[PDB]
Amino acid sequence: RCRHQFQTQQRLRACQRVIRRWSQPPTLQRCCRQLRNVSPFCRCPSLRQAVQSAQQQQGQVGPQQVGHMYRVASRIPAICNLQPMRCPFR
Repeated sequence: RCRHQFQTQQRLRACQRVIRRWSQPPTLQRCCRQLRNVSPFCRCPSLRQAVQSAQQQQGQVGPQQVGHMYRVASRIPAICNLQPMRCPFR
């Protein structure tokens, strides 16, 4: 259950911070360690939850900005050399 892994690896708190960072230990290194601890099958699902979760920490976020948060997140597996490297977030 990807949901469990997300919660277990600190709801990818560091990736939340990276996703906020770019949508308007070093943080990225922590992100990639939290995400590595999630199973490959569950990384994109968990990044989805990180994006949702990062929305809470900041003001109301418009749908353009939210899409940008998803865009950032989708680049994180590849940045970290983590399979599956990309997330479509369909």
